[PDB]
Amino acid sequence: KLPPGWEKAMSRSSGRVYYFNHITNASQWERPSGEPARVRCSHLLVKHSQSRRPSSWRQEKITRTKEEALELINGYIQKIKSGEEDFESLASQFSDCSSAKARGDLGAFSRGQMQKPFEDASFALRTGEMSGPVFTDSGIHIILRTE
Ligand SMILES: OCc1ccc2nsnc2c1
Ligand SMILES: OCc1ccc2nsnc2c1
Repeated sequence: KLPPGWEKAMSRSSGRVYYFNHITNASQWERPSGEPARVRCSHLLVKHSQSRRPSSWRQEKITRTKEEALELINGYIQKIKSGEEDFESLASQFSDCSSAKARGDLGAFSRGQMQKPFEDASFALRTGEMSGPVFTDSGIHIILRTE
């Protein structure tokens, strides 16, 4: 009926239906449109105190909580979806991954090289699509599939 991992849902404030993808954690109002060896993604990582390495080029000692980290991710997603800010601009300034220097880009990759929730989401995104918050041992990700 619907593409991989999508379900119908109802907005709690509106009452109108919307669509949600439990693999990528994306949500939209529109019924989603319509697998390759490799995909190409960029991402924005917000680490927290339980990240595998609680440190980054932005902070020698990352001390925020997972909940605080999720709030930061949600903020960026709002600004990206509203158009006030571009994904590349926010990655470049705020991602705790060193890939921030490259506007968040990671290159292309196959299944089995990335952490699994990141890989599942990356491969479930269509080209040009953004994910919701995705959780890994590194922290909370916003993923943009570019190829
Ligand atoms: O940390 C992994 C990673 C991957 C791609 C990059 N481009 S620039 N810095 C990078 C870092
Ligand atoms: O996965 C580690 C990694 C991968 C690609 C890179 N380009 S430049 N720095 C990098 C680091």
